[PDB]
Amino acid sequence: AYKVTLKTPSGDKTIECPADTYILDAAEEAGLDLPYSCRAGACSSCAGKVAAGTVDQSDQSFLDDAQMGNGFVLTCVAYPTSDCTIQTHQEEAL
Ligand code: FES
Repeated sequence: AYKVTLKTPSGDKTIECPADTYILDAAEEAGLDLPYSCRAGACSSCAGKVAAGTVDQSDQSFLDDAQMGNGFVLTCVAYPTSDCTIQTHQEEAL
């Protein structure tokens, strides 16, 4: 699996996520407690910010082009495509 380093307000936690699993789902399977609501890619509750590595969030609808270009990600609909580092709890930085 890809190693996903979640940089959270309570420290960095690196977890495993296969290519076919959403970031948010892997984090909750690993025991993290990340923000979410709709789980459909249509809000900002689950927003993270990619510091390194790549994700595929092609089904997302809520972020604009500039936000995605700055690394923002909806973790509920994002698959990893490499080992990656994602700051969590980023909704208020949008
Ligand atoms: S929880 Fe709404 S987009 Fe992820």
